[PDB]
Parts: sequence; structure tokens; C-alpha cells
Amino acid sequence: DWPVYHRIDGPIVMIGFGSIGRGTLPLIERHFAFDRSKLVVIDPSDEARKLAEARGVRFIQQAVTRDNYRELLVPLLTAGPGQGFCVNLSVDTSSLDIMELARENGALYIDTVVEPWLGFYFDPDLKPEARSNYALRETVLAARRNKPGGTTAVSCCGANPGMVSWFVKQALVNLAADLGVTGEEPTTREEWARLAMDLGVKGIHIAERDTQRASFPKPFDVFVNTASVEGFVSEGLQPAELGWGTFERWMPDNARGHDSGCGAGIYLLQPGANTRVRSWTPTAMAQYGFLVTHNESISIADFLTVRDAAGQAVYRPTCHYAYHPCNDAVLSLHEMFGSGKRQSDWRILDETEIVDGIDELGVLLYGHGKNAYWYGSQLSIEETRRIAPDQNATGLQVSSAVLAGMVWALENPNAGIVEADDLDFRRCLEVQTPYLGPVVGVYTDWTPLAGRPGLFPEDIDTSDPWQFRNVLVRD
Amino acid sequence: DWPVYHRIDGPIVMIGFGSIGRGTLPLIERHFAFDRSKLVVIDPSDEARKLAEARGVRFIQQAVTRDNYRELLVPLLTAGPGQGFCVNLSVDTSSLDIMELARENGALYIDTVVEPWLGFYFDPDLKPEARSNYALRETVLAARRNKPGGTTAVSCCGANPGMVSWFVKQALVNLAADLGVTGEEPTTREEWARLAMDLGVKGIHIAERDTQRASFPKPFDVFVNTASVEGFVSEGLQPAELGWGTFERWMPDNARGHDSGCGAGIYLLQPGANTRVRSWTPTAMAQYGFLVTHNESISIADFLTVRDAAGQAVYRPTCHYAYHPCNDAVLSLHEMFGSGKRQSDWRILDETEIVDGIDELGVLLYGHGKNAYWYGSQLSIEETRRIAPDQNATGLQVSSAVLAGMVWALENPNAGIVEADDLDFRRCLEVQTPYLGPVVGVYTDWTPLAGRPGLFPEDIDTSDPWQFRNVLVRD
Ligand SMILES: NC(=O)c1ccc[n+]([C@@H]2O[C@H](COP(=O)([O-])OP(=O)(O)OC[C@H]3O[C@@H](n4cnc5c(N)ncnc54)[C@H](O)[C@@H]3O)[C@@H](O)[C@H]2O)c1
Ligand SMILES: NC(=O)c1ccc[n+]([C@@H]2O[C@H](COP(=O)([O-])OP(=O)(O)OC[C@H]3O[C@@H](n4cnc5c(N)ncnc54)[C@H](O)[C@@H]3O)[C@@H](O)[C@H]2O)c1
Repeated sequence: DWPVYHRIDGPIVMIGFGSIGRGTLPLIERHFAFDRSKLVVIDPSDEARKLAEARGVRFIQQAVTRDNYRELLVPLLTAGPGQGFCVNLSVDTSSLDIMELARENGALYIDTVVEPWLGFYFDPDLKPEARSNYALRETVLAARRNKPGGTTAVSCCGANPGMVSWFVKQALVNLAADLGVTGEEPTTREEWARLAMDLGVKGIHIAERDTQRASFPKPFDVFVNTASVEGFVSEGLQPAELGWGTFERWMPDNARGHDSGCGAGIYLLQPGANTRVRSWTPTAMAQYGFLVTHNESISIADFLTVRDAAGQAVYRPTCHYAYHPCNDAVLSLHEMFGSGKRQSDWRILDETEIVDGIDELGVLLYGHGKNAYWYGSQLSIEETRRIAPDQNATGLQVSSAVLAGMVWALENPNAGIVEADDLDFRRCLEVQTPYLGPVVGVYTDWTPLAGRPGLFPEDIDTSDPWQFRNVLVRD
Repeated sequence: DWPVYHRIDGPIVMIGFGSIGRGTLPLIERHFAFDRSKLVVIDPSDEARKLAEARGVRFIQQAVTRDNYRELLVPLLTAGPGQGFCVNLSVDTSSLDIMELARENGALYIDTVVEPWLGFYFDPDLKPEARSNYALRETVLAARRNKPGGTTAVSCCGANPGMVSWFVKQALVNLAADLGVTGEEPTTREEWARLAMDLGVKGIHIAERDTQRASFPKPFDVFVNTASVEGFVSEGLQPAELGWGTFERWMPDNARGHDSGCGAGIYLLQPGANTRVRSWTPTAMAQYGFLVTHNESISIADFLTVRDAAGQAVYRPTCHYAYHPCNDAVLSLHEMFGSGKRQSDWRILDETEIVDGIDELGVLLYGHGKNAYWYGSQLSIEETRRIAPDQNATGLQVSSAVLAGMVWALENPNAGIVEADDLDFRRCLEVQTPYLGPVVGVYTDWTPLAGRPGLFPEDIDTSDPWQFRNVLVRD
């Protein structure tokens, strides 16, 4: 049987019922005990309403907005009898404002992104620095400094950000064993950072290759993806963004830093989904990824920062996304950027439309004595259908991470505002691994200088293959 | 009944029986009178041999090389009783050497590319300039200067290079007529160049969008295309190249000119099939094209050059390819450049494998009073199957162009070495148009500055939207 981890006696408030909400609700019903009538789904769309009604779940057809979120959500979060859980899987809503509302009213909180209120992403009066995920994350860090401790709110606990933070810790443990580095397993952030430094990890790619393909050819003027099209396009049009490692000797002319905050990131004055980087995964081998901004690019680099007494950073890894989405999404990007505007329509691939493929999602640690190491999941669509309904492999890696975060929050309900890097990674992977298919570690001798230089002059750094100067693709 | 244009009174030697040879053979058999035993195909491929046997045509399974071409081709082309025709549709053979051999022996000649002997494209001892199509074309121009007149040899007479030269002439005439400019169309090179100057044509894109889709999804580690994969990859890895207009006021730091030759071209120190440009076609609307090197980028800009009394160029249009290949080819390029090497296998889509689509191929004249004008063919796979066997829409545009050039060569057999810009464009389009489906001219308001600047700073020239500065896709 499937484990029922805990009883939830309070209200379960799910904000948003898109691809991730539809895959997460069945997991919540499977793994927690509660009266089904205590669950409530809020979503503005008719499509979501019909799906919730088909499940006999209470539904409120409203867009949560800055104007209504307090009057709308407080009664739902405080309905009792016990502590409620707010499961935020929406677009167009402020993660920070909803999280602070939940904590104000004693309700647990989890989300998979630091989302702003509608309008932020395309606000023409915002400076590029202000549109960065670094800046949005800094609003969460400030909230934590302002109100330490208290009710647990889990920020950015999906597949990536989320799970990959746990993969980094496991990968560091495996690397220490394989490199003969002795010592006890870290138990504090400082100890984790020092292990990464001692192992010589120069940087980390969130190295992903989605090979799911549809039973129909990509339609003209339709954006196709395996998860949120609105969310992927939004993050893809934000600046390319990365955690910036101490080993880097070069940044492009259009790179910029931040005057304040944790200090772990840079951004480029170009859209991340039109920025290519050289990377590698077990199934793809050498591939292009897109340098799409992601919270974990900053959070992981920040988490693994070592500082001296004066507080200056002496070690920090480079960390960023290196995303090869499904073929139809690759075509959708070429179409969107080539036309200069979003397609007229979009669709997310349903499991019934996917004929084969996997979502290979892992972390690539590089620069150490064994060059590069990839650790992560190779979950296939066939396995997904076997073990979880209403979602594809992309969705299941996300929904199962939300499940793990919820289990952790119930067992640690007064931990304050926390990121995935703050959770107990072993417990979270213990809950999530049944839904991840093959989880494997693979070494490779590939480097970004493989085969280079070619028949054209290239601006490369031959002294250190893994420099960003060698990873970034110029156009 | 199909028209029979001419009797060929000698041997027909077709070098190469790939996608284009297979599409051109039925048109030769359809439109020319000759004894069946006069035609012979030469190709080293076993796949090619079996198809030729099924077609009942003489086949010699041999690679033409520097070492054997004289011993092989001279007897075959001079078998008599009269003038033969060398129809060169191969890869890895020297167009120049074979052309000069055919001419030395009184045989007509046609090809669709200035191909070099095997080894040239990837010779590591060659500078990028020496690997350019500008340089290859200059060998043909020098051969013409050294031996003017003589037997007709048609260089680069496919769809593009080839047919698009005739489209440029027709487009110019249409542009003038659409402005109410009546009277004598030009008859000399200098008059054509002045028509383009007088109408204010700043530049020309060879603006192509292939929408042919396969009945099977893109296989991993397989390069898929609708015509020669080897030929497309070769030119895709040559330097980006363009005819360079007098109106341009900016070029990239890695752009280079030529010390010698006609003077009409620049090249970039980067591969063309990984260089993107902003362009437009009627069915695609705004799209990315790849800036792949092509003979006609130089020959058209050269043809349309106006010089002053001293001999200095005072007007010349920009001209280059803006190629959006079929979706599987787009994915194949992303795969190839992302891995840094050619896929292990490749395949060309057969008409039986194509579910739908067109090859939209035309010329986009811009900078004139009506901004932009696209003229060309919208041939669909469905129409192709009705009018010509053994090829897709891509192949038929090419094979019908070779048919037209062969007709022109037979009708003008003492014209010496000629390019597509040298032929009677009306007669050539008269022969080819039955195979081009819809041939239309479409005006558009679109410019490369549409929607720009976006939310990031960009280096653009707002006073002149069609400047290469605005067309080239840069970081
Ligand atoms: N961390 C990760 O790994 C990860 C992965 C995928 C998605 N995500 C994020 O999770 C979120 C959900 O993804 P998805 O795929 O389900 O998206 P989706 O687009 O499928 O669904 C979004 C849903 O939000 C609803 N919505 C829109 N405006 C709203 C409002 N004002 N209030 C409430 N609901 C509103 C829509 O009606 C829609 O059903 C997105 O923000 C996405 O960026 C994270
Ligand atoms: N101008 C245009 O519009 C245009 C369009 C398409 C192709 N082309 C060119 O036409 C040519 C043919 O294209 P394709 O699609 O048929 O290519 P293809 O790859 O299908 O076929 C090429 C053929 O050449 C043969 N070959 C290889 N080496 C040879 C040798 N030494 N001697 C004789 N034959 C040899 C191969 O066996 C093969 O059958 C290529 O050079 C291509 O670049 C021009």
C-alpha cells in the first residue's frame, strides 16, 4: 500500500489547478488523511472548475489578486479546526504576500516559485536588475530576517527549484566517498559549503533533458511544453541569471551584478530562454541548454558560500540552469523569439498525448578531481503512468517534490521561512524517490572545450575547461 | 501533354543520383527527346544503384575523383553522334574541373553549386576566407575570363542558387510596375543594376520557410532534412557570407572582406548555420533564418552593382540567405551544434514520409518605397506528388530549375560560362513555372525593428530599419 504519512485536520487550500495542481492533488489524497470536504481549490479558469467538480472537490472560481487576496484567503486558511495548509501552485500571484498571510494566520505554506503579482514580469518601468529572480528571492530573505522562526513556509519546493537542492547534497556525499575525502556528513550550511570547497566543486549545472514527444506534430503558431507555458515564457523572458562562482575569471560585457543582497548572482542583459550554454546529461551527451533564470541558481550558490571572518566570500560555486526542453518546446522558442512575440495559442502535453520519452533532471557538479558528475532522475512517461495519475513525467517530479515538502513541513511546522536547501534532504528524498524512477550518478570526461577550437577562431580559456567563458554560447 | 522542348543529340551523363538526381531524371525523360540508351548515371552509392536499376537506366557505380575524372568522363561525354550534356548533381566533386573538361570536349554542362573536390570543406590548413563561396565563385569567374565564349556551361542553376536570380528580375519589374513606372524592362546587366538602384532596393533576402513535416518524430542522433544532408551541413559549416550593400553602415567585429575578386561580399568568422537573422515570408510572417553561405548571395549583389566612371561601386544591394528549414532540420542543427559534431546517421525525407507542408522559397526585396516585397514559390507536397514523381517539394523546385537551365543551354549553346543571373529569366521561368505551384508577390509593412527595443538594451539603428545591424541576431 501507499504510505499515509500524517493526518491533516485543517483546511487544505490549493491556489491554482493547472498541470502541477492536477498532479499534486491525487498525491495529497493518497498520502495524507483528511476529510475530502476540507480541501478547497481556487482557480479563475472554467477548465479547472470542470476538473475539480469531476473530483467532487470544493471549487472557488476566482483569480487571487492583490486587491482580494486578504478577504478571500484568510477565512479559508483559518476555517479550522486545526492548522491549515496552503498549497500554492499558481501563476500571476505574489508568493511573498500569500506566504506572509499564511504565516500571519498560523497556516503552513508551500510553493514552487517566487511569483510576483500580475504585471511585474512585463513592467516596462522596471530595471532589468529588478526583474531578476535574485531580486524576488531577496524579498523572501528579507521577510525571513524581519520575522524569524514561526510557522513553516516552504519557498520554491518543486523539481527545480526544489528537488535538485537535495540532489546536490547527495551528489556531494557521493563525490566525497569517490574522491576519498574523509569526514562526517555535514549537518549545517557552513559544513555543506566547506565540503563543496574541499571537494573542489567549481560549479554546478542544473542539467536537464526532456525527451517526451507528442503523438502529433508541433502546430504552427502554438507554444508547446510539458509544464506551464505561461510560467516558462515568463522566466524565459527574464534576464539570463546565474550564481557566480569564485573560480570564474571572465564575464561577458553585458553581465551585471547586484549592489545588495546575498551577493551570489549575476545576470545578463538578454533573455535567458534565448541564451545557450554548453552542457551535458547522461542521455543527451553534449547538448545545448538554455540559461533560463531559476531560484536555485542563486539559492544553491548562496548555500554553498564560504566566507572569511570579515564576511567576504572566499568560495562559491557557479550554479545555473542548462535546460534542453522537449523538442516541441525547442521549436516553440525558435518560433517565439524569431517572431518577436508570444504565439497566439499554447498547450501543455497531456500524458495521453505523449508517446515516449523521459524528463532527465539532475545536477552536474564539475571542476573536481573526476571532472564532472551528474546525479538525478531519469523518470520515463511509461513509469509515470504506472505510479501516478493525471500528469506527465515533468509534472510528477514536481508534484512529488511538493508532497515531500508538505511531509517535511508537517513534521517541522515551526521552522519559519525555509528554502529547499534548508530541509532535511534525506527525509525529502525518502518521500519523493518512489516517484523518481531511476536515480543515478554518472561521471563523464566531457568538458566545454571538447572538440575546440574548431575551424573558426574562438574566445576560449584553454587553462580551465569549465570557465563560463567556455560554457556560454555567443551569437 | 507535357512539352518536349529539345532533342539532345548526344550522351546525357548525370553525375550523382541523390535527392536531386532522382527528381531530375524523370523531368529529363519527360521533356527532352533522345534514345534511352544515351543516358547514364554515375554514383558510388548502393542505394542509388538499386533505384536506378528499378528505373531501368544505365548506372555506373563509381565515385568521380581527381584521379579518374578525365579517364571516365571524356569517353562518356564524347560518345556522339553530337553534343552531349553533363548534368552534375553530386557532392565531393569539383564543379570547376568537370565544367572545364566538358567545355574542352564540346559538351554542355550544368550544376547547382560550386563544389570542390573531397577534402576542401574541412581542410584544417585552409583559412576561413579560402573556404568561402566567394572564393569558389571567383574560380569560375577566372575560368570565364581565361576562356571567353565557347560551349555553354551553367553554374549554380538549382532553386537557390538558380531560380531565385530569375525571381529577383521578376520582382524588380513588378516593383516598378506597382509604382506606375512603365516602359522597357532592362536587357543588360547595367540596366538591371540601375533599376534596383533607381527603385531604392537596399537589400535582398533569399527568404525561405520549409514547412514539410514527417510522419515520424525526429530520431535522436539523426540529422533529418528535405534535401542533401551532407551538402547542407557542408555549407552550414562554411563561414556566414553575404553580398554587402552600399547602404550598410555597420558590420560585426568578426566580419571580413576580400582582397580580390568582384568585391561584392563579406564573410563572418563563424558558421552560417549557427548564425541567425531576422526575416519574413508570407506563411511564416516574422521568423529567424540561418545565414548560410550561398553562391547567389554574391552573384546577385555582383549582378546588381552600379559602378562610377573610375570603376568604384556606387550602388550594390545587400543579399543573403535567410533560411528557415523544416522543423526536423531546425532540431538537427540544434543537436549538431549543441554536441559539437555530426550525428551518427542522417536521412532525407521522402515524399512518402511527409504528411504535409510546402517549401516557401522567394526573394524579399526591401528598402524601397513599399518597404518589403516577397516574390516566389509556395509549392506544396500535395501538388508535387500530382505533377512529378520521386521527390518532395524541396527537390522539385531544384530539379525543375535544372530542367529550365538545360533548356536554356540547349537553346543558347555557344554562350560560354554563365550564371543564373546571365540567363533569359523569362524563358527560364516559362519552363519552370508548371512545377512551382503558387508563385506570388506579397508586400509587407514588417521590418527588423518591429517590436523593438524590448525590455533589454539593444544596439539598433532606428533611422534605417533594414540595416544588417538590426537584422543580425546578436546577444
Ligand atoms: N519548481 C519547479 O520545478 C516548477 C516546475 C513547473 C512549474 N513550476 C511553477 O508552478 C506553477 C504552476 O505550474 P503549472 O504548470 O501548473 O501552470 P499552469 O499554467 O498549468 O497552470 C496555472 C494555473 O494558475 C491559474 N491562475 C492564473 N491566475 C491565477 C490567479 N490570479 N489566482 C489563482 N490562480 C491563477 C490558471 O488558471 C492555471 O490553472 C507555475 O508558477 C510554475 O512556474 C515550478
Ligand atoms: N541550388 C540549389 O538549390 C540546390 C539545392 C539542393 C542541392 N543542391 C546541391 O546539389 C547537390 C545534390 O543534392 P542532393 O540532395 O542530391 O544530395 P544527396 O546527398 O542526396 O546526394 C548526393 C549524391 O552524390 C553522390 N556522390 C558522392 N560522392 C560522389 C562522387 N565522387 N562522384 C559522384 N557522386 C558522388 C552520393 O552517393 C549521393 O547520391 C549537392 O551538391 C547539393 O548541395 C543545390
